[PDB]
Amino acid sequence: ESVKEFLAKAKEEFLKKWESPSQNTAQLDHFDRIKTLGTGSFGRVMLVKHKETGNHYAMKILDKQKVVKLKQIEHTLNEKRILQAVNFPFLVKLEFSFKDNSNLYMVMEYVPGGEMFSHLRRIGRFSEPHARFYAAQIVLTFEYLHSLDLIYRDLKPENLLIDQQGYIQVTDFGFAKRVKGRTWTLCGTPEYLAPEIILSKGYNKAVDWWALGVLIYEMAAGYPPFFADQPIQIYEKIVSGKVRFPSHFSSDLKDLLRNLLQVDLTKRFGNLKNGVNDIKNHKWFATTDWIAIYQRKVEAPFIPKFKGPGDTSNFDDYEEEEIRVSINEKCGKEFTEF
Ligand SMILES: NC[C@@H](C(=O)N/N=C/c1ccc(O)c(Br)c1)c1cccc(Cl)c1
Repeated sequence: ESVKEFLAKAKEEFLKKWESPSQNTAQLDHFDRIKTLGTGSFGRVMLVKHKETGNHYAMKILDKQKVVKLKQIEHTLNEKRILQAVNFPFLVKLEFSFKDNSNLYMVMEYVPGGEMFSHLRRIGRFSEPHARFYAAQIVLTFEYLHSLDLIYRDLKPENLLIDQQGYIQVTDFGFAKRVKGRTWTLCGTPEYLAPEIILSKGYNKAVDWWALGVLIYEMAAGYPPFFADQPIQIYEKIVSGKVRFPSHFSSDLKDLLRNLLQVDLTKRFGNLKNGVNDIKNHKWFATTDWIAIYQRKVEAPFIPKFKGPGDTSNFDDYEEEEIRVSINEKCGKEFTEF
């Protein structure tokens, strides 16, 4: 009943913000530009510093014209509307949002520890306890999101930041969507796509549980279970129902992975009558204190090294390009609700 009441309150609070989203809560000239932290085909993520408080933030800047051209309008509206409405210990917080003549802006908490992707590639692979610590946080985060009728749709190491306590902060909600029932958009990242996405089916939250299987495999092995030069070759492996496990994987890990990487979505853990409890009660998680993880009381396997809230040493170097704001409004109608 404790979990039920928790999720009931979580949904109440989410829906109130969902129905009345915040808008226009800062402006660009409140911030100093520090560094480019990431890029995409229609925007960039910057480290910025607020000029009055001195606080650092990560500012995602999306070019409205490129969002229109790449048919990402709905996805960008989803992203901001969801982010401003959610609240969970392992989700990055949206602090401000605004738009101008050219761009959309989401100003988020800055996590100086960097992406799990970098740490995993540096270390090689995580031990099972280390992978399990991160996996437990994703399980709880998906329990939360799915209870709000939200599908995340982009789980992968690049989207998981490691905070000062060594815990996960999920970011990059660009494909997240509120869905009752099924949805159809082809989106995600190839190595992490469930078979039903590849096969152009109507799909549901089970795709997130498939992606968790991919993530756990990748964390524990050091490479993803389905890999190839061309996406088509990846997709053939995904739909085949065949995966090879390293000998060092425990029996419990292999068993959990066969049930998450279940090609038949009607038999996949997380999508059965017992829902998330088939995962939480699996033997691989027998040592996990779910409440202690939620309360951030478990000592983390790994604390990223950084010097302070402005340190960027865990992020990569990108060309520093101008961020121009047109003298004239672009695509105003399309982004009215942002
Ligand atoms: N990796 C690529 C990704 C990215 O860099 N996201 N970073 C988010 C972030 C949030 C909060 C933070 O505290 C930190 Br630090 C980083 C991306 C880049 C450009 C456009 C788009 Cl749509 C997505």
